[PDB]
Amino acid sequence: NNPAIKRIGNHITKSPEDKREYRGLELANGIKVLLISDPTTDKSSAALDVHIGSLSDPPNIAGLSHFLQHMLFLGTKKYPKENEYSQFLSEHAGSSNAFTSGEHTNYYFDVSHEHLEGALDRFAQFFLSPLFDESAKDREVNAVDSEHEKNVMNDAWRLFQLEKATGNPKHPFSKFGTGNKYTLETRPNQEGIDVRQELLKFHSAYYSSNLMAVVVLGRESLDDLTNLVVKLFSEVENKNVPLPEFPEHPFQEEHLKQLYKIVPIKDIRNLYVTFPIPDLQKYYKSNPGHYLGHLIGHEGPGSLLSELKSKGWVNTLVGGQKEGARGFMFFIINVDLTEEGLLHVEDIILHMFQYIQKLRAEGPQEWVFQELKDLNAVAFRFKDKERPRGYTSKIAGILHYYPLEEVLTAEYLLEEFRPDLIEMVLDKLRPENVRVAIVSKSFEGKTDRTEEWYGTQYKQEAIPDEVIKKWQNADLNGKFKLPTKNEFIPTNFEILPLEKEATPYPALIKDTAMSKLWFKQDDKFFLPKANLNFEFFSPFAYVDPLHSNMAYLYLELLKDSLNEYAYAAELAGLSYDLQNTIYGMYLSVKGYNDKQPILLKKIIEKMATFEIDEKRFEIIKEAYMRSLNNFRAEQPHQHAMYYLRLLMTEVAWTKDELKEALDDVTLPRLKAFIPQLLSRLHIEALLHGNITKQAALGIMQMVEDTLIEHAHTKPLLPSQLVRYREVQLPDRGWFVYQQRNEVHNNSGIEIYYQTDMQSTSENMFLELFAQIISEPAFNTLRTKEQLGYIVFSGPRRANGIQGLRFIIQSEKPPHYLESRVEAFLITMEKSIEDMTEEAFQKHIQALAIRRLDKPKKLSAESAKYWGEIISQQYNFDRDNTEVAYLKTLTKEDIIKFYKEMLAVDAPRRHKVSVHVLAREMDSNPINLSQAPALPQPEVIQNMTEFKRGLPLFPLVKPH
Amino acid sequence: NNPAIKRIGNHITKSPEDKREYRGLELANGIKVLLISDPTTDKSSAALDVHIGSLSDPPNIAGLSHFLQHMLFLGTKKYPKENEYSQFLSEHAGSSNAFTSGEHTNYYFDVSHEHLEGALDRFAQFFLSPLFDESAKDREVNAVDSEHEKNVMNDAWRLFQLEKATGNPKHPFSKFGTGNKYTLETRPNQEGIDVRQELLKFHSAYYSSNLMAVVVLGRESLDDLTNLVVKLFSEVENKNVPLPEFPEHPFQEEHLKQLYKIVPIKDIRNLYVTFPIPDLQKYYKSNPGHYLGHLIGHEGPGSLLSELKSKGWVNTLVGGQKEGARGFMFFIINVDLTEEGLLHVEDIILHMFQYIQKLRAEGPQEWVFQELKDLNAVAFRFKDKERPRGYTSKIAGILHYYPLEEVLTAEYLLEEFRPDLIEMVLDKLRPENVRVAIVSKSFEGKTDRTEEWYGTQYKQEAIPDEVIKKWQNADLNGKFKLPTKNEFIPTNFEILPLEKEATPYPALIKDTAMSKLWFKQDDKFFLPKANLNFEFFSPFAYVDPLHSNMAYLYLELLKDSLNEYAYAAELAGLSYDLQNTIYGMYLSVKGYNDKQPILLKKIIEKMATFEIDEKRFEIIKEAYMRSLNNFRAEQPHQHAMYYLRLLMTEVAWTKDELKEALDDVTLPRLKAFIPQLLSRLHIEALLHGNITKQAALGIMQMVEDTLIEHAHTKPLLPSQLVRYREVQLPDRGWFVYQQRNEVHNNSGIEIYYQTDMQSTSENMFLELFAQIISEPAFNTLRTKEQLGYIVFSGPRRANGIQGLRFIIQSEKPPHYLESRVEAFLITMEKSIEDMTEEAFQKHIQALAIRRLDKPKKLSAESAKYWGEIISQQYNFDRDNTEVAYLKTLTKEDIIKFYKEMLAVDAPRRHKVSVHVLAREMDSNPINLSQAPALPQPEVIQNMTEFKRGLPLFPLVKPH
Ligand SMILES: Cc1cccc(-c2ccc([C@@H]3[C@@H](CO)N4CCCCN(S(=O)(=O)c5nccn5C)C[C@@H]34)cc2)c1C
Ligand SMILES: Cc1cccc(-c2ccc([C@@H]3[C@@H](CO)N4CCCCN(S(=O)(=O)c5nccn5C)C[C@@H]34)cc2)c1C
Repeated sequence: NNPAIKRIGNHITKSPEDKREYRGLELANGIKVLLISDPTTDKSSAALDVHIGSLSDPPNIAGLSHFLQHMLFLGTKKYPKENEYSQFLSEHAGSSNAFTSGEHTNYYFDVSHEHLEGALDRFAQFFLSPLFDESAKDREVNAVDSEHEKNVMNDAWRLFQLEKATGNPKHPFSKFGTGNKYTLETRPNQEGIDVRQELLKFHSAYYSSNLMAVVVLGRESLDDLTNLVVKLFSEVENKNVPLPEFPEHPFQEEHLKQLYKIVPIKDIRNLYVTFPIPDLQKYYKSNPGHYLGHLIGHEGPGSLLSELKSKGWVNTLVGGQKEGARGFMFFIINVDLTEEGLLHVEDIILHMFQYIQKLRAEGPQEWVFQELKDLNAVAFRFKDKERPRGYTSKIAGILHYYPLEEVLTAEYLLEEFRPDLIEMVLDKLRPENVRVAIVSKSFEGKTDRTEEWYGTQYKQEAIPDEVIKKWQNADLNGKFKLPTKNEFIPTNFEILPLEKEATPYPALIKDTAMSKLWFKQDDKFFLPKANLNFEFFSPFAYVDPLHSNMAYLYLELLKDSLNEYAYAAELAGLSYDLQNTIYGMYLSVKGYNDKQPILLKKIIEKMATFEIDEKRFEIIKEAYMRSLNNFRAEQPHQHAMYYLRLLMTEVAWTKDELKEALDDVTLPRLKAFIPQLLSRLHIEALLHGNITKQAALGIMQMVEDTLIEHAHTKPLLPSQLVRYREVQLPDRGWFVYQQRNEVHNNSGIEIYYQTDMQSTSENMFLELFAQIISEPAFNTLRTKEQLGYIVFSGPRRANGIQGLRFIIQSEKPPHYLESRVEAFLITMEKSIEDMTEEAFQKHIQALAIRRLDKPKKLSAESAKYWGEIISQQYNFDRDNTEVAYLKTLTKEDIIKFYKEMLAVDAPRRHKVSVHVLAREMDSNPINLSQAPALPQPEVIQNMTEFKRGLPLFPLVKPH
Repeated sequence: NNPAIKRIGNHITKSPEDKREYRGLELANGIKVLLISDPTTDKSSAALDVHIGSLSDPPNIAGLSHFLQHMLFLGTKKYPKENEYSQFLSEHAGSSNAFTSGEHTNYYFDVSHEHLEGALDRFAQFFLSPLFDESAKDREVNAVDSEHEKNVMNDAWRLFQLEKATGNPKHPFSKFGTGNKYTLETRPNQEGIDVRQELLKFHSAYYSSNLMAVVVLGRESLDDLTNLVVKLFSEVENKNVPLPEFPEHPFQEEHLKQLYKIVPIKDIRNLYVTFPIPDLQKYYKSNPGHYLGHLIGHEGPGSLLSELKSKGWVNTLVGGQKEGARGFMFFIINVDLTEEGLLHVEDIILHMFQYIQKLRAEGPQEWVFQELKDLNAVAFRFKDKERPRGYTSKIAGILHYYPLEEVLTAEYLLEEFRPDLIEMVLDKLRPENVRVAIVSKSFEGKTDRTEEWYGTQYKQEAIPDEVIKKWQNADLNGKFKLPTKNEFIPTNFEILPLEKEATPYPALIKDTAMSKLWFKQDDKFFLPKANLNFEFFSPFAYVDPLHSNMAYLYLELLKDSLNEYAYAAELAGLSYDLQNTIYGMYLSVKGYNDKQPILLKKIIEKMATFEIDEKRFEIIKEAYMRSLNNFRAEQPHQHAMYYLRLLMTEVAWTKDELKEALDDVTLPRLKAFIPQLLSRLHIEALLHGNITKQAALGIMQMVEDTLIEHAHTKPLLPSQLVRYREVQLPDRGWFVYQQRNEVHNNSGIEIYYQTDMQSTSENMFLELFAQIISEPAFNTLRTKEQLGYIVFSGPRRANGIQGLRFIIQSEKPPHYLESRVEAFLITMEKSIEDMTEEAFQKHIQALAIRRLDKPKKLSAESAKYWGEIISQQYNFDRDNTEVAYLKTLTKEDIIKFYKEMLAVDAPRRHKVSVHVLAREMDSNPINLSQAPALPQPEVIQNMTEFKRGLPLFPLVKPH
């Protein structure tokens, strides 16, 4: 009855708690489409996936597909303005991005629900008539080269591409994917290639409709959505491109029984064991790869990790199948290495095969599969409502692998118990099929090979046959028992009835000298889940560097102890987060409310009654010091962000200060620290979810009663609950802090324009101005000036203060970017004066939409409340209140704000800049916009003297 | 603060290339004010708009609002001299006028920038205490009666007023607006009404301050202007008149599905299709009327016109929204009709609804709106600087509809794309809502109705139900495709830097036997625009009537061929004008310089490689013959000018001479004409704008190279470049040429006093004398003696000669008008001898101001240079040279000039008169001034014998 629709899918099985409406289609051109109607969503979204990726790149232009991704945004035949896509979405509360794997290219966006069509039309044109403007091609390649440069000194990227290079060099697996300036301009222009043809030749050849999948999520009806999708996409051309598949495995015989010794950039000690396996993707109903990954990577009692941990060799273990293109997969076992573990790699790998041998002798266990089936079934029934942008993007990728009807469930539910497949995969996990990778700084200078793309230093050795035989004849270790029935599986999913005296916002149901309990029973989602957030205040968690380290070590030791017990809970959708802060400790417990109080008690009991294993202490204390040193290898812009945090906070310890005081942390002092830390506390907590007021009060008092009994905890005085303040910069001032990054050869910079204390007025002034420049700053500093890959502009909130911040990571010196971002600021002044009165109210409505986006899941709503709480501001109706004021603003109110607080010659300009110089960058001192003349900056020489000479801002009045 | 200012507008968004400064005000009495400060302007200006017009006229005094317009100029209480307003502006390089629509009355003036205050004071008095002197009222009604009489025999006015009468007769839309002697004197004096009371009753009632808008433009600062404006206008009285609005549409049910067959005065064939629609004025941000008007009235490939054109039915199509008062609008589609098109009106209108149905099935196209929004955005950024008199009047009108800040942009920029509104208007365009009007002489005698005001003959028919159903069931025509992306949108707006060897005046950078290229790089405006003027000389373009006709047909056919191609360019701010002259062809290309060489090449290529469509040839050749016959229905004063042009030019072909020889133009002869016309040419060209010297040489060489390749063009001999001379009249001579106008019952006359060849001395003598008599000639012959509505006096320049000319259109016989202008000339003889030495030097400053007015936009500056070029005079510094001499003139030097060249008994009087008698005027032979005695005139019997018996003036020496 319609010629543009090949077929229509039947009922799409969804979670019975899912209110949304779904319809499956296959267009005439073979485009698999899923339509999602959610009349509640404040933002609509859509995404398209092409079953092509890096592996189909031409041999001579590595990275073309990932480059073509960048180039689809920069102009279409119908919408040729270079940034009409970015500009349209920014003005309509939208965002967008895209990624490129080996077999997929995935484009997605979201936007205000009233402009889905306007966005979709502009978005759809990507696959019909893209410009590939020569002017934009020569510019955007720098964004790709900067993107790669960031990754060049990253240990995870260097290993990623190392595995590719280490296998069969003829296999597309070895292809370089990211692409850089060499492979995309220098060498092609060196081989005479016109890249714009190779972009059009590729786009026209592979971007066929038969290899595309589309997901559209909007308020519109399912029928309205169907006509919209058919209207815009039925004109995509079908080329009947055969789906590429790679049956030959990238790792052949000569690539097996090999050992690699790799020099890392950070200070880490890791061991990777890999086995090639066939494409298990088609067995999704039985999922044998995850059955084995569950048992191998198990962290519970009697597990493989437990013994490697007990022997003081490893600390973490990760196992399971690793994805590869159609026709080949891998099986990885990842362990970090202690100092001793590095010397016993032979035994570690043996212990691995001893556990595998155990799994072979016991055979497939139906009860395990039944457990995994039941757990997934629950997780899917009570699946949290996904964000539209992430939801549409994920489904668009999996429409290629599963029938229309199962698309929602295919990745969750299990059906077939296939013990034959388990034994089949378990037989490929053998020493004659193994590949071993060791990463340790100890191989410095002992390497003889280099990886051409990232520079990785490594050495390749064949695994001695003598060692293989030891692994093959793997005796059974009596320390490896199969896991037992998970006792944390939830059984009570009953949604408690909504109390009469219930509230819409969290209520303060307890305000004692020791506790302060915020409570709200969930009235929006009705899932058997709850979030339990606790802030423990103790002035002894950050009083000096020595105590900060012990605060960290105290918890890292505590969590290490509970891992065996708690791992079962984690599997049962019941997790806990525990870590130190600058004000004390933070404990979060989210998941199914059934077994929740049982886990929380075991945590608080273990807190107050903790006994330290000396062997574990010395191992974590070491790993912690490497984690501090390894900060020198972070991105230059993260250095800038780190340093600025140090400069503007009243009290704050540098990594160097902590690292020095860490040697003085003897176990005696740590054993004495804990009881000192727990002796006086104040507890501010948020209990939010499927639980009643009375149960919530019981939770809080249980944490109190446990601490009082076993730690003899007393309350704090209200005068002790002092929050740290932010430094008050002087009017017309400009400070510059200069440091270097010894690792990365990129430069970084953060620029902080300090406004004033947070307030309903000063908040919206900033948030609106940052909305108007959000997009143009990206188009000017990256798309045009191509300063780098990382260009961020937005508000900075901290310690009750705020301001505008720019963050750039580039190849240029920072003092250049200073002028360029300063020159851009004057570009905005005009752009505002010329901005129409209507285009202005557009931005206001854009900010108001993003500010009033309703939280989709319980976890997200809790954050809003938890943010108002830790901030001591307690403004739970901030969104309605602040949006109301925002709409009353005029274009003139913004101009006076810029002229008064921000402009280069403003009277109240508060500017502080952080310059992070590239590794080899010498000590710093046309068709572009004019940069203003800048005053002489005051150069911070010492951070402590800097703060002593400046006032401190007050603290925000609460409520 | 200030109490006389209700509020002050913030930054008024302006074009970012606009140097002027703007401030918005709302006075206490509700007068919306815009202040324009332009310290560059040579002329200051101001204008006031009243939101009242013809529609608010009393039912018994049709035209009162348009009558009150004429009456405010004739005296004020503070300035009671009847012409103190007209006189003041004339003595200070000023001008003024005003018009009256259905909802507005708009007064405006300009004046020397040093006298804005003096003029504004006199101007403001219009709305405070006007005289309405009874003596002037009885006189000015003739000025209104003559204005209507002019329009009585005009086809556009007769249709205008016909539609009004054809709708609801109770609706103010049906009101007579222009007013004549009947509605303002004869009928009122018969019903006892005192018109002078109704003028004050109306003025006092409707001329309220709350319905006024004021714009003042001057060199003064925005504050000084603000003080001036408030001083003079804050004393206007606020009556709180409610703004009239007309929600009832003039066309109700009984007025729809009607057809009208109308007899025109000219021989024309037109078809008007109208649909009543609601007042779309409020949806101005999205403007759905222009989206549909854009697509319907589109002339590109696949458009409605192309198929109606291809079927040989129409030649032009016009579409869009037609303005009506608040609460109702119209939608018109205007197509001319070929001979065959006249017989296929049913099918033509069907083809109309077939196209509309196409627009409904494809629905609104957002990419189209984005093209219009981006195109308008460009045009506004690079907006040419407007003349003060026109700018203030246009802005004064739109201050009533938009906020103070948006006034400048409201009518240019678009923002919201509202497909819901587009579907709303597209639904009002349906056959059951249509009104059809056919205009053709073929309905002569077959009409049964007459329009009471203009006498229009028409017949009213109901559209048969059978025809309506056919139109409704409009199949989709495969010949109607949506327009495609406009490829002429400019992308390179780069302002080229000013070359070192640049000049202030056009330089002659090429002087060959074939070309002579004048060049100037724009050094004043710096917009991405350029003007390309070309004069092609061929002696075969005017050798005889047959060749003159083929010159016209050649270009009119060529433009017809290019229209489909060039229409896109027109939209992209890139237009071209092409037409024949008495020396050859003239091709002009103005607009954005980016895509300019692409269009110029396609024109010159099409010139030399032109192939004639036989069907189009016969259609234009017919339409061209009607255009010649239809000249008999032009204004009598236009006949007088036409005849005088024939008498005084060496060679000149009459309409009758061409029209008879037009039958002999067979297509073969035209095909042979073109290559002969192109075989030998001389090209004199002016390239001026945003372009370099070498780019200019590149432009010319392409025009040359293209002509040589495809037309084998050879140069002309210098002796072939013969210009036409003007007849040398004998001293003390007087000739009279008498003809009739068969259409209009008014008489016309031009009087030419020939002085001598143009020269810096003889030029300024005339230009000054015409300045002194400029105003008094209007005040004496119209304001006092009320000879008619059209009374013009000024210099006449032609073929290197000059002289003084009077032009009057009256009801009186011409030979009477002859004496009156002679009687006025003696009035001036006295007025000069008695004129003060101060009043004399005032006129000198008046002429000097107007001569030295700097051009505001590029198009205007090119004209000044282009005039010097075609005139073979090449005096680019004429204004400074002539004004310098002008100041050295004395009152005595003028008197001797009059006694010698102009006076009735001067020794060198050279007088020639043209008498055009009204249709029914018999063959022509108090308190007023004494008319002098005139000699016996020599009566021109044949124009050729006239020229044969007289010498010919030389030609002006250049440089
Ligand atoms: C020379 C050689 C021999 C044998 C194996 C390897 C090898 C293979 C893959 C990796 C990937 C690389 C990014 O692709 N890394 C990031 C750090 C650890 C996280 N994970 S993961 O834990 O392995 C992993 N992801 C999915 C499942 N699981 C278990 C990815 C690992 C690293 C090293 C090499 C390089
Ligand atoms: C009895 C009857 C029924 C239906 C319609 C009409 C009717 C109404 C108005 C007109 C006017 C007439 C003089 O006012 N013309 C000028 C030539 C064609 C141009 N246009 S225009 O398209 O609106 C138009 N020019 C410029 C922009 N735009 C939108 C007006 C048309 C002509 C005919 C009548 C008289």
